[PDB]
Amino acid sequence: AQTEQPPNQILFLTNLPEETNEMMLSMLFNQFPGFKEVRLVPNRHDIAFVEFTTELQSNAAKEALQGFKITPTHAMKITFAKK
Repeated sequence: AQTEQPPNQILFLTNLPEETNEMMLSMLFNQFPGFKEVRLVPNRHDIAFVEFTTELQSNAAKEALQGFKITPTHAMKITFAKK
């Protein structure tokens, strides 16, 4: 289940395509100069995690891609993950 926090350098993502892949989210988020990596769930794909350098750049990427259609019916939900 999703949660929220003050800004954190790791994000949890939901409402993704049932076919999302590491390459897709890397291609999307690596545009921001704070990206590090992603972790799909290669048995669901409709949720993922994304990892960044700094909490502020993570927040900027969240603001930028919340509601982003990865595909026409899969508006990327984004939430702060925890560590």
